[PDB]
Amino acid sequence: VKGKQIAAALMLDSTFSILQTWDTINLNSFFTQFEQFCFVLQQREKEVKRYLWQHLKKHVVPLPCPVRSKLKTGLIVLFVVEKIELLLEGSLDWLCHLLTSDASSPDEFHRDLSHILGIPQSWRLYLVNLCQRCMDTRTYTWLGALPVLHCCMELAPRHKDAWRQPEDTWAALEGLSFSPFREQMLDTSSLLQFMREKQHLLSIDEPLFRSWFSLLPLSHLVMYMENFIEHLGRFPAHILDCLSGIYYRLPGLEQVLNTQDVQDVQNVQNILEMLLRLLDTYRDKIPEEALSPSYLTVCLKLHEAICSSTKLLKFYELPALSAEIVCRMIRLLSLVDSAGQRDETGNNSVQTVFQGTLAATKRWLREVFTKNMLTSSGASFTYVKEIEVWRRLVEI
Repeated sequence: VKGKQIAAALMLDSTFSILQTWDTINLNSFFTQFEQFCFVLQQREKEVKRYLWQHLKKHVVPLPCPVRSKLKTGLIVLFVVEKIELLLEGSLDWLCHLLTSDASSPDEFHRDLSHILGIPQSWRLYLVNLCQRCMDTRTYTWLGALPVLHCCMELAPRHKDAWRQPEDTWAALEGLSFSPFREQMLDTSSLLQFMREKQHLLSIDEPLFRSWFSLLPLSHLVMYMENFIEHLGRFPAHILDCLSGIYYRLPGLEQVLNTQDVQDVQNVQNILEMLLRLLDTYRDKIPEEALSPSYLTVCLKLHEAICSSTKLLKFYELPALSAEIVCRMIRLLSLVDSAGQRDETGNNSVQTVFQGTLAATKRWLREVFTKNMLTSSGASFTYVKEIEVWRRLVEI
């Protein structure tokens, strides 16, 4: 037993000594020797776990050697752990930091790995397993490990009809158990600050911001959108997807909109106001090809969901803000439907969306205004806010 363990340690030392390079033939040979390794041991586990973690602590402490690319030592370690099915159960922070790529250029981002394509292994399974462990450890380091997931996940775009597809295939988190972990960990300021110094990581991975918006800090989603407002400025195509995320929050909105609490409703209110600001201020720099006759349905559904739970009169600002948001993207999609890209998909998915918006607004108005506007005397208005609500609604 002990002799076998020392032999294993020697083999690990030899692999560490030779994986020094990774160009063309300095990884696959040791991969097919790890295959033999796994083939040997297949013919009181706490001590075994301690010894393997000692091995990891001894072969990763040189990089807290020409092995400098952390994003390859991470893959080697995770393959060793998850292929011999001897799970590492210690500081996931070290390994996750190893997968945290510091790439700053797209070509540099590619060549930083440049070899995950040459290895046709099931890296996706182990990546999903480490994400599951990131649930179970109540940590947030996987954010820096999100790009490497996008390195191995299917690097495929959308069909531009994003509102049809589910959230899992939208956020590039398919298979992984999505959003069971953030329940009652309201101390999300730690992970927010963890993002706050990773605008460099945001500038290298396009779907990374979309995924970060796809996580579920319901009450904390309001500050995130303006935190990296400069990231929105440099990349004026991720604001649209923001609404997509809010679309995927449509049920939860009803939940909070079924509470009618002043602060809980105010969260949705300033969320809508700030989304309006990031839409109107960034109108010119929106890519034309990013626009499609599919976000109009997103706004229609969001507006109809908003004007189906605000069963009061004091919350007349939410339907008005939803109408303003939908109006902003109808006027934005006008520059695509009419100017340049003349199509039959305009005009009609646009008349339908306008009709739906107006019908939802009038239905809300009927559902709030139950009594007459004159209170049996003809002097005062029964609703103190009625004229103000009318003035707000007709001037969108």
